[PDB]
Amino acid sequence: GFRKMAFPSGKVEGCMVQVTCGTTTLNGLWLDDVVYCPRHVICTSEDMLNPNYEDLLIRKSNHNFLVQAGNVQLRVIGHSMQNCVLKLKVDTANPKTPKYKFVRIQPGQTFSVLACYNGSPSGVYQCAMRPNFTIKGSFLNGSCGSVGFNIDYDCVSFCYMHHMELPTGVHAGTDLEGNFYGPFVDRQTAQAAGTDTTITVNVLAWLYAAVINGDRWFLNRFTTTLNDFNLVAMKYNYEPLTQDHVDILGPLSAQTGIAVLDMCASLKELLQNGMNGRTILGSALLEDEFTPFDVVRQCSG
Amino acid sequence: GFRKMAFPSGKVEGCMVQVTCGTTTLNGLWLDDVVYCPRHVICTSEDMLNPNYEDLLIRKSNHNFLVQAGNVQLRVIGHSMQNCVLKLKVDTANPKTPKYKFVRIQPGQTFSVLACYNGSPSGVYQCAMRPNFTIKGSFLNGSCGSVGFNIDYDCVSFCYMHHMELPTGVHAGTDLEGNFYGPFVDRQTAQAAGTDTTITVNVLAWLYAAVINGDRWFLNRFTTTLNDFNLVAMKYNYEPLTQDHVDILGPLSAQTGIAVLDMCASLKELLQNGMNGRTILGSALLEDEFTPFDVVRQCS
Ligand SMILES: *[C@@H](O)[C@H](C[C@@H]1CCNC1=O)NC(=O)[C@H](CC(C)C)NC(=O)OCC(C)(C)Oc1cccc(F)c1
Repeated sequence: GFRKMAFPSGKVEGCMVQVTCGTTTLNGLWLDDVVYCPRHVICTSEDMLNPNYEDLLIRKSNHNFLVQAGNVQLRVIGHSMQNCVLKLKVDTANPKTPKYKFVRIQPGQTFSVLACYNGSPSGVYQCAMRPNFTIKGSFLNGSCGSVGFNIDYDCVSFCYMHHMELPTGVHAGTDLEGNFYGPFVDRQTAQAAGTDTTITVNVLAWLYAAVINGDRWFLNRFTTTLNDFNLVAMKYNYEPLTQDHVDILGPLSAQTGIAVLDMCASLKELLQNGMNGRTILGSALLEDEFTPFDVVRQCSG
Repeated sequence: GFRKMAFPSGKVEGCMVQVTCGTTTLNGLWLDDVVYCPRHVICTSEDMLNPNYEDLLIRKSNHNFLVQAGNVQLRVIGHSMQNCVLKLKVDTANPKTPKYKFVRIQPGQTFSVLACYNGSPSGVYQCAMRPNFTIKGSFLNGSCGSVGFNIDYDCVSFCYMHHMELPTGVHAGTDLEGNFYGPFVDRQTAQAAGTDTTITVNVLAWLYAAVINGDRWFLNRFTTTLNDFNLVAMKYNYEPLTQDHVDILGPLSAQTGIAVLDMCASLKELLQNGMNGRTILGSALLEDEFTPFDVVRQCS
């Protein structure tokens, strides 16, 4: 009884618009009198090979941007490039603008993606920022400008805008100031994300979710120290566990009466021994896209 | 590159309200001037062992029902029971009422769940109605009255409202007329869902999703017959495959140039041989909560 869960998307649906420029169309994020979208909307197909964005944007004028909010065209009255995102000022402020902010997330953190096409939402799902600054998403052509987000209190925290796919099938994009996550560039060339690693603190969170849900075959008598556990995790390309990670997991430990280091001994066993064909929360693998926060939010409402 | 994906939840968020009767509080669904919620909101803790709902409801009047859409208190002017759901007529039509219908989904079909607590949405995810009429959700106390739904065009089809958990951890509830999916009753007694079965057509659809996403290690040079494949499906508690299933899968067979019966052969072998430790779309198991429809809509 523990699912991958996304935040309600309603506050965000009313921010999505359609942005066209030439024959390239993608999604924009309409907040106040500004629409944010990926700058590569100004590229033809030839340009994407090795674009000079400054030069390409000079040749553009306000009226080359067809922005549609539903059955309504909005008039573009300005434009700037901020790193890899375009900001088209518009003559209408979005009445559906929520309380919001822009954040740059840390690797290991999760967020919800509102996948859109032609400015219309099709679906929402939960993602993690991988340690190598990619996300394993579900993105097709036209999905660029779709945004990732958290909701905390009344406040929408925008943290991602989608730009590209990499040869491994994973995805890359920017924060809402246009700075990529990771070493990527918005040009059409094969690019390497580097070795991904497993988010150890999230796997321990998911094991606590498993215990909280009456699924505890993997517990043992033993224990370990942070040092000895990291000796093992390195071998399997797990992020090393800090003490801050132990204190993050404190509340989950409190709810289960299982000390973090005791749980680490259980994970050490699972990595060295494998699942043996058993399952954990209906999964035949170890799951690393739940933060401790996500587990608390779900397991206590 | 293929994820479980829920519909956008905005049209439904604006329908969720808080229903209180006594000390019991759960969620209701506000459409036009009617709030729908589970009838066990009128139960105390004692009553839940074996309630006489007709008798329990007599003792209630309109003013025993507190309804709040956010901070807005709605005044209840009428109450009726329809099967296992209460309808509270209220003095205000919901300005955010979407285009909606009520439908009763078939097993093997999927829908999105807007999990709510105290009339406020906390999250959304995708579910399937299992063959044994249960769903594998994430519901805690206070989650009753949360609804499951599909969106086609601008039209919200409401198909589920949540009522209870079974001892196995799976979940049971009603359509929006209050008729349970499955043999269940809204009383706090042990209740059996019976042997679950695997939604064969959905597994085939997911294997097609896999091939569309560059993952074909499981394909083979063998083939098989409908009748031959089903002999093996019985063994493993799989719904049998009809030719309707074959035709529903027609669009996916096209897109990949793999014939359904060839895929049935690859599936037969996975059932017989196992996954040999490998994976398909990042799962070490066979997934059966994607309809052919879901796979199409995602991959195109
Ligand atoms: C909605 O508010 C809750 C949700 C329930 C609580 C835990 N997880 C859930 O999904 N529903 C209930 O409290 C019902 C109300 C009755 C009038 C049906 N009770 C309930 O779900 O009890 C669950 C347990 C304790 C397992 O008992 C039952 C109840 C019904 C059938 C069973 F097989 C077992």
